[PDB]
Amino acid sequence: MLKQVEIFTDGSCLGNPGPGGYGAILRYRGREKTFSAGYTRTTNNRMELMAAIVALEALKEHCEVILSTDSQYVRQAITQGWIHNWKKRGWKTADKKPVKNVDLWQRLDAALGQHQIKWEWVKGHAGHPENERCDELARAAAMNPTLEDTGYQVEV
Repeated sequence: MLKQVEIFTDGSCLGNPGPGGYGAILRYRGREKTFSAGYTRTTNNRMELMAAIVALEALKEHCEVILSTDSQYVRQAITQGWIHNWKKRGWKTADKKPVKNVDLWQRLDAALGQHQIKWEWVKGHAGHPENERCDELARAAAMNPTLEDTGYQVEV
């Protein structure tokens, strides 16, 4: 009832780097909206991040969110406060080089600022139906890609 919009996300690739896809589920006022897209060439990390972003950027109202994901990459960054680090030094590293996937981190941070979120880190699909499903969606879009991941940069 007095319920938080619920978001579940998953992203992956067939070969890293290679065609990749995402799957996200948004669950609010009795309704549930899924999203999924395939990318001709990207990385796992990128897809993991992109599912969270697309999901959140879809909320048109200040929500209270519970975001469940098995992503090691987002867990790493959140739990370790990397976004707060980066932000303070203008999104650059030691090197004075732009942070990796800065395009996506900016996007996420921008979404973090509007909502109240609670991260739920999941391990394995057992007892986690919606994550399993996001997985299927992701692997499915990854096969019939239709988008370019413009932010995807060879170099490193």
